Amino acid sequence: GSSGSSGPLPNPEGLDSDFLAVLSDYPSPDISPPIFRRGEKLRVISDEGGWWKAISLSTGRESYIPGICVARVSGPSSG
Repeated sequence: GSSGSSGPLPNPEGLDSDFLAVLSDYPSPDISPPIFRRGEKLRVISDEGGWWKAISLSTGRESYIPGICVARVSGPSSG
């Protein structure tokens, strides 16, 4: 039972990160299981040319998907 200790949050609590909304679940159900279902929001972890790394704020799965498969989110509407 790891004891450890609770410290400060990782979030930059100042600079917002780039989010990418899954335009279409990927990969396809014919090649592999989709790590980020459509409509799912993901946080931009790293940018590598046309392909970047992101993680789902719902499941917390780290995977690499093509920007085309996702959409650069700007912000909410109802608040």
